[PDB]
Amino acid sequence: TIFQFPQDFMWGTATAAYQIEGAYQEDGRGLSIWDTFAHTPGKVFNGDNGNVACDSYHRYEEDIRLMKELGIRTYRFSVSWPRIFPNGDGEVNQKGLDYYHRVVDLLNDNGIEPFCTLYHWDLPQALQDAGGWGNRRTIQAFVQFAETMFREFHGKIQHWLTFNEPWCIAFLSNMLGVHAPGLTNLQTAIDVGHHLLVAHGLSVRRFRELGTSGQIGIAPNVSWAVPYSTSEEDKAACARTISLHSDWFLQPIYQGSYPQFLVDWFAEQGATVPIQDGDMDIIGEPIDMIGINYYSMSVNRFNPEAGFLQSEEINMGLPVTDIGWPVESRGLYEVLHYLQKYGNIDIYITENGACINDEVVNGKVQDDRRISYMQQHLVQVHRTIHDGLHVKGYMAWSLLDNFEWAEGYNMRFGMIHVDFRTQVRTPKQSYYWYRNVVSNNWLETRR
Amino acid sequence: TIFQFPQDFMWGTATAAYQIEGAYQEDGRGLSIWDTFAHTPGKVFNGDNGNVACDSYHRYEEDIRLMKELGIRTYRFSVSWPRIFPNGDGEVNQKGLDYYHRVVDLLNDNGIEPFCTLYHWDLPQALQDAGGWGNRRTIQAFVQFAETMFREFHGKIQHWLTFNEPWCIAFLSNMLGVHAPGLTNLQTAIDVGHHLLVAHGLSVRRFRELGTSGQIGIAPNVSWAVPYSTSEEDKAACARTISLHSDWFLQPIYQGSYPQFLVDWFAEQGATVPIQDGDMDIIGEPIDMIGINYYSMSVNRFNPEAGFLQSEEINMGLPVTDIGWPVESRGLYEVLHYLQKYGNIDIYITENGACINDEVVNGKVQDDRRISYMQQHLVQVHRTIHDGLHVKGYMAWSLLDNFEWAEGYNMRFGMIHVDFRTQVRTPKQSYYWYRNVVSNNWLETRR
Amino acid sequence: TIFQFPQDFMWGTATAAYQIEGAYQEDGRGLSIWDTFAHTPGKVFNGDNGNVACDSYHRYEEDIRLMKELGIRTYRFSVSWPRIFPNGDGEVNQKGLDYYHRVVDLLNDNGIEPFCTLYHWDLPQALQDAGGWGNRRTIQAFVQFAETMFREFHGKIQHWLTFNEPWCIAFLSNMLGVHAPGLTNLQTAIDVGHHLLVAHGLSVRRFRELGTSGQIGIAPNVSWAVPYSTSEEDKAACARTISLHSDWFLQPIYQGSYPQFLVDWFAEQGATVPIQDGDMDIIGEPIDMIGINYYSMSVNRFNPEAGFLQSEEINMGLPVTDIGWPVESRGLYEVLHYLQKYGNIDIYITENGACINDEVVNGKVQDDRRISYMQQHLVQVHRTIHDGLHVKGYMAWSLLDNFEWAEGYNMRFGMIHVDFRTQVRTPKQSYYWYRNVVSNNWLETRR
Amino acid sequence: TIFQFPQDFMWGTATAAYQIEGAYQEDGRGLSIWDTFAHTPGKVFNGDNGNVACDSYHRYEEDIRLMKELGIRTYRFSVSWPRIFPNGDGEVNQKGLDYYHRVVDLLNDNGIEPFCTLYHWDLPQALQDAGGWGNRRTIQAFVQFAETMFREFHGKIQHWLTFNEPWCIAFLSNMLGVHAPGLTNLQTAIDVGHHLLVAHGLSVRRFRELGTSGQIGIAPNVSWAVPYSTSEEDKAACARTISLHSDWFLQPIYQGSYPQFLVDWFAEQGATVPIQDGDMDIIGEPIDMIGINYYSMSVNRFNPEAGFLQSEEINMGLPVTDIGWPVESRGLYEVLHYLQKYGNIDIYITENGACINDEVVNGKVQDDRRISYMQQHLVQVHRTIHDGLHVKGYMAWSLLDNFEWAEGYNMRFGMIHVDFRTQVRTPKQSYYWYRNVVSNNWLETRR
Ligand SMILES: O=[N+]([O-])c1ccc(O[C@@H]2O[C@H](CO)[C@@H](O)[C@H](O)[C@H]2F)c([N+](=O)[O-])c1
Ligand SMILES: O=[N+]([O-])c1ccc(O[C@@H]2O[C@H](CO)[C@@H](O)[C@H](O)[C@H]2F)c([N+](=O)[O-])c1
Ligand SMILES: O=[N+]([O-])c1ccc(O[C@@H]2O[C@H](CO)[C@@H](O)[C@H](O)[C@H]2F)c([N+](=O)[O-])c1
Ligand SMILES: O=[N+]([O-])c1ccc(O[C@@H]2O[C@H](CO)[C@@H](O)[C@H](O)[C@H]2F)c([N+](=O)[O-])c1
Ligand SMILES: *[C@H]1O[C@H](CO)[C@@H](O)[C@H](O)[C@H]1F
Ligand SMILES: *[C@H]1O[C@H](CO)[C@@H](O)[C@H](O)[C@H]1F
Ligand SMILES: *[C@H]1O[C@H](CO)[C@@H](O)[C@H](O)[C@H]1F
Ligand SMILES: *[C@H]1O[C@H](CO)[C@@H](O)[C@H](O)[C@H]1F
Repeated sequence: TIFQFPQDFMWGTATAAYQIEGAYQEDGRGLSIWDTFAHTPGKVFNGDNGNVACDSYHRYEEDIRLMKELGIRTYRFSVSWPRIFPNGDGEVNQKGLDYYHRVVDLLNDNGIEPFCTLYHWDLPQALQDAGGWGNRRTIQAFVQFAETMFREFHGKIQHWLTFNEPWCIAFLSNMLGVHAPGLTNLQTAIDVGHHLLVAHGLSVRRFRELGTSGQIGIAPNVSWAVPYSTSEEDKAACARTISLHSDWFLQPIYQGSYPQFLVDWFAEQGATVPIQDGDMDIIGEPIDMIGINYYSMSVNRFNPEAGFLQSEEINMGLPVTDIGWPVESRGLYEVLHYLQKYGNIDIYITENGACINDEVVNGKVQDDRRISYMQQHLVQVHRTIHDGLHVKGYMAWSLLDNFEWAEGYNMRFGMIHVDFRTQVRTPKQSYYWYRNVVSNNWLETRR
Repeated sequence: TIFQFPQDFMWGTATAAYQIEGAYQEDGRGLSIWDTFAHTPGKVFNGDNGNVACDSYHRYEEDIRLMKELGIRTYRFSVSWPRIFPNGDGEVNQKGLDYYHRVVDLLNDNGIEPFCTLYHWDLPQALQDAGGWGNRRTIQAFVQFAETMFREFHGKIQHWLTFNEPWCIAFLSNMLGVHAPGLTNLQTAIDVGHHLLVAHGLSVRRFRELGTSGQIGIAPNVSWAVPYSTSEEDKAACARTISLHSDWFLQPIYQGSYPQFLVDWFAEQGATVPIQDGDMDIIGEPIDMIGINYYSMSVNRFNPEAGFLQSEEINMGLPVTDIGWPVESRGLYEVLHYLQKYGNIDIYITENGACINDEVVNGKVQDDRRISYMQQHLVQVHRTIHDGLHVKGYMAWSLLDNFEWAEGYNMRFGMIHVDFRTQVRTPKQSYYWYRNVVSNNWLETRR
Repeated sequence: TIFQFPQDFMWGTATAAYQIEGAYQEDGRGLSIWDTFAHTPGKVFNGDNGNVACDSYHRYEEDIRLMKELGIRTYRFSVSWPRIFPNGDGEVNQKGLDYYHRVVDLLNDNGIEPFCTLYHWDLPQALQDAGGWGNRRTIQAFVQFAETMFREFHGKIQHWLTFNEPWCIAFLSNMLGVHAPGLTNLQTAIDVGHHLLVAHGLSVRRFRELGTSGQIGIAPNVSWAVPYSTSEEDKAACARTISLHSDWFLQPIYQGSYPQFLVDWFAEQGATVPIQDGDMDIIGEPIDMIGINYYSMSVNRFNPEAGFLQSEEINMGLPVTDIGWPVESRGLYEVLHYLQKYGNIDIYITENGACINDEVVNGKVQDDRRISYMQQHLVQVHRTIHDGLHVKGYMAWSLLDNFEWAEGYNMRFGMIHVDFRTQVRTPKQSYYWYRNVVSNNWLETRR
Repeated sequence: TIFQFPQDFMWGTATAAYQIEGAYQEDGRGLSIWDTFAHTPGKVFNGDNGNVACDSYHRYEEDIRLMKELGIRTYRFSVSWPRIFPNGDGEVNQKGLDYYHRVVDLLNDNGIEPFCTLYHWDLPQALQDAGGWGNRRTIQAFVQFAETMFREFHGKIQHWLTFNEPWCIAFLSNMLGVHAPGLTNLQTAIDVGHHLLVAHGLSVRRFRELGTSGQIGIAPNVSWAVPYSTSEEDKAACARTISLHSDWFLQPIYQGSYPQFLVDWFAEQGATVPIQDGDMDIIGEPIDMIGINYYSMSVNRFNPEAGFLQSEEINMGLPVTDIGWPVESRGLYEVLHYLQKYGNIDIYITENGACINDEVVNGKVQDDRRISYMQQHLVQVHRTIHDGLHVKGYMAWSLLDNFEWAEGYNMRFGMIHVDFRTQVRTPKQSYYWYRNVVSNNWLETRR
């Protein structure tokens, strides 16, 4: 079947600073909570870390030349906060700013629109030392960071995102302890989530006050769970799973309150949202779009022993990618329609991709399963657009094989293979497949 | 995840006469419409036919020994009508009856319950010569065939099905011309469908009058289509696709009328159901269960040019089996719940399986994709039972690689590989996987 | 180096009933706790069980022909208690006795000395229903079982063992829950251990009173741990690890008391040995030899969080077999010298072998790592004999690939490969290597 | 298990001049006894020699760039005596000095601490012509060589070793004839050993008098033998084996006498140590640390026919590296504790590695057995540190595949593969494994 995309559909790829850049000590870069985390034995597989990574601090010109031949129109990347403010400090590091000017000017030179993520998880350790996100002073620190970027790159960047995946920053990181700073305390995860939201609202307010160029949003990762039974309990468990990812952050922003179930759920667990006067108004600051990050879908049932959400995922026997995630693309269609409760808002898919670990064989990377994955999910994108939803663009995750957080370098998401021994880039078969789709601006599924 | 099945859950496998038996001219067997069809150039791939097939006319003792070591409780097979009545004639062939007594006694000897399909597509050619199913005299001919079987095998067979897949017999065979007798006429397909239904009702009536042992039903193949858009037209197109397979046959049987939309749809195309006084009452004869035959699911949209149902299937990019069908097991869960409109009736899954063409390599058939397929679909079966639906059993399609109708021998569905050059059986890896599940009476999905 | 063994050194192989026999419901066999355990979802990998196994209930004549061409002098096997007393009942099953007469007469016919293990873990479920080993009535039940065997096979069997691996029966099974009946209660594991010992003493007493032919002992599995540090705590942790396997059972038998440290350790955990008047005298019944079961060695340190013995094993980086055990044969030499605290007693190595999962390739099983393993351990055997220790024989574990308890059939220990789909035996390369050693009665290590 | 190393633990790699440098005739280099030896038919396998080798005389900048990306803190190398004094002559060769200034300045430029071995076996042939090490005039010649180096490289080198492996220089070379100059005379081996020791003491005395920068020691290779029996004779044989490597050189240095047993043993063989007045005082000159060179461990027994030490090694069946040595890392732990008889002295492991002959395949060297070897031995290092022993650093043997003395180029020890046809370096998989360990400063053993 032929799937023709809109003329002005925005095709891109996405990375994050700590996952690709390397040069973790170079040019006065301070340490982030992820440096600290990855430098701690037992936290990241094999003790991998983002010292070096893809060395994109030095190799960005090649990366941009490769993405320019991909025929892509955006590039989503994030800013290393501790390159700009090494202690989250108000003491600016000009060399850090100079790096992003080099990147952004190259992008703009190549007709590729920067899509800037300000926060992709690298809180300066200095700020974490004071309580980092659980401390409201970090709010003010973020707003200065954001403001500095808005002022420096005014007119060079037209698409901004405050935070990438608040659910991970808050709950995966501070309740489940899986990501830096690796805490396991409900109240702290709720505190972090709330303060992210206030810092987000204040940054969007500053954006507006400054008259900064472009449009600004936030990029939640988005859950989809479907009940095993037709029971009310299984239905409830899926609602909790879905809502904590998206609604818990999106209902404040759009509708001015946290999801009351969940507030009630967490209250049963003795945790309350630290809401201060004025906070909810700040958080409801109008935004221009959202980014949605999507990989997977699950079938869940109520289980009292299944974690703090008491929602158990059933292994339905589906095939899985090389990191263990089932592929079921309908979940993207379902959650995009779900999110229309907030209106027909502008949505960019700011992360979608698969861990497929194929290496270079006879000079190429025959990653047919990544093509298959992307094909399936791009059909759903077309499908939602054709239902009239304002889905504006799609960013493949990831340009490059990179540091996959707690999995280290073992789990490859790139459309370009990186040999971490040599730093040699080898575009995979999915890169050429994707080059054709973005260039043609249509997709064909064939037998 | 562990999926524990009911204590009295009925595990089996399924074949059909013309697909396995061979000996097509032996012991006075008359020709069927499928002999004729497969003997016609251009109808079946490579000119394959069911002369010989798996030679199960001669090798049934081995087949039963193999299925007995599978640990199975039923075996679904069909009766070759032209072995019993070579001209559909009232002139019985005792040698034909003797074959099925040999099979049935062996099954019963082995503690394996016969599950008898009377009609699995092999209408005597003699009857087709007079109009075959479009001629009401074929109704009377079928009822005598059914009656003969009820009388002969009374007390040896406790599970009966009148017809396997009426949609195929009627629409695939007489509208789309794909299966014998290969006609392309809407009115004839509707005539055939109606007369099958009357012949079904009359046979169930005779069953009851005779006091034959056991329970009797009918085994539709079951469609599931889900709309591409949220549009009313796409929704309509899926409704037509779903209903022609199941409702068109099941609404007469259960509720006493054909689906009125569809009646109206076909009337626009100038075809009317040849309903005679008393017909609908006959068809509404109470039955004890149904068999459901399921493989696949589709995403459809309205398309004026997409065949007589104007319903186009979208290639969504899903992986497909070796015959080209996508695997999406949720469709089984969905259609089973759909069918509850007729009440919580007893349902056996009387056909589910995958075309996976792996051959013997180092003495085994490493058909991991067939295991994967079956795993997925057995989860859904468990899922519906746990929703309280009366799903009573599951028959894997197929015991043996066999004659796959218009595809010939090219398309292998068996859990046991058959080398058609030698007739050597080699149980595939899925056979041993299935032996464990049926024996344990639980399934585990693992990473 | 050449290693010449004593003229009268006893070479053999070893199996256990539930691991090889199959026919779990045949001839009135009752269910054991391992039938129950393996039939419980989640207990054994893949839901494997010992229904069928190697089908040695039917195929014992082939097995004996194969072991007879191995040139072996003993065969260690165990008696399925529930074949003899299906409810542990006093109601004898003659068909069960007849099986072991068939096996034993064949062995004796072939000049192969039976080495009979009475208890290799298959307690009748009927007895477990009353508390099984935690209930002193099971003591009396075992003594009748033992007595029945002594009386029936008097003069046909000259080597007897009461219990195989008391540590597993007691602590692995009732404290760690890993083996049937899968309990996790210190007091119950101590109760079980104590009652095994009383049942052992009473059986040896009956043996003597009856004048039964031959010699009788018990076959502990034997731990060896060596401390990571030179610290007193690490030394203590290794002492606990070593002593619970051997001394906890051997000090009662030889010296008339339980190891006082350990008694004190378990008392801190609120568990006491249920010692009744007369018990310790019973347990100290003189025995003729012991069997030692050995696989592996560990380097341990004190760790408060490392289980009920607070003894942590360090992964020292050694290569491991396919079940994950490091090979360090010196541990056999060390523990044999350790056990001289009980005097220079007669010791048979009644189990030593490796899980090496090589399959049949070009008609053979090239299990070089199993040869390597056995070579290393047979050097140590020679080494202890040459130090003057009365090590009398060696039984390779196992004749056949078999049901490896909680690992199921996945973990192969056999010197003969069994295809569980066909039951075809294929002697591995280690079988022919071993045939040469036992026949020559010397070993050569070569570069 | 995680094994965290001390913050200031010194990671390195090690080479020797004649094994890597090549340019054997360049820049006025005189011939050494190893040039002569390797140029003699029958002495070195295949007639390989150290003309050319790794050509590190020319390629040192690449080697240093590679070791700098390894993240290493030291580099142990040796000085070619005949580059500096071609006839061992007092006539200095400035071009020879200039080479080591180029190397050392590059190392220092790269933040890599030189660890200088003065004598790694390349005695000028001119000196051997006069009796070479058996002649006391060679003592004086060495002290001038050492003094020249101390004076030239003062302040550029902070770690010095006088002699690498005195046991090899003396006994392997002059008793067993295996290494240059290939003599077989006990008295000459004892003479050589004694004179090495005097030359060592005098050089350390000069070091002190000059006020040279850094610390100075000597680097014995270290034997470990464990007795086959518990017999006094086997115990004696192991004591001789252990002591001739270490104690025979270390007891003079630390305690002021040769091991009296051994003195007595050699006296029975008619050889006496040529001790002159003042000699033992000279040899007892205080040193700052020792280097320990370790590969392997053995199980030995007394055998009258087993060489001049009458100590036979038993092939215990252990797997071996590609040069034929068994790997048993506990020997490192054992001998380090053994050496505490001299006090808790500072010990660097100045050579540990494995001959693993894997070549480049698909662009990499998959030397998993070298990683396994190093893993095992680094656990023991951690283990001794944690026992409180002052083990200060670890140098992998070897940076590069090189000339392995009598084995020639056939036996590869490198962490970087060298194609001797092209001189192309290819870092092996162990190089990247090691880069991670040294950089993280911890090791993890995993299943
Ligand atoms: O420059 N400033 O003085 C300043 C102060 C507080 C600022 O922000 C304030 O920071 C507090 C924590 O210190 C938070 O509790 C308040 O919610 C936030 F409005 C900002 N800002 O966000 O733009 C700026
Ligand atoms: O034996 N008979 O005389 C006889 C006749 C008509 C019979 O059946 C009749 O057959 C007609 C066609 O010939 C159909 O039109 C009728 O619907 C059917 F009742 C049956 N029967 O179905 O049992 C039996
Ligand atoms: O036949 N009998 O009457 C009989 C009774 C108790 C017997 O044994 C007794 O059994 C008791 C449990 O019922 C245990 O508490 C005693 O320790 C045991 F001596 C035996 N026996 O072991 O030979 C035989
Ligand atoms: O420069 N010198 O005149 C000189 C002489 C002898 C020297 O050393 C002497 O050499 C003798 C052999 O010629 C040895 O027998 C003596 O043991 C050694 F002290 C040294 N030195 O070692 O520094 C220097
Ligand atoms: C979205 O998911 C990918 C894959 O897990 C991560 O690598 C990104 O950092 C995250 F934003
Ligand atoms: C159900 O489907 C299978 C596969 O197409 C056919 O072979 C059977 O005959 C049909 F009843
Ligand atoms: C000794 O160990 C082996 C291997 O785990 C088991 O299979 C035997 O049953 C046990 F007695
Ligand atoms: C230590 O051993 C290695 C391997 O045999 C040699 O190559 C070195 O030169 C020696 F110092």
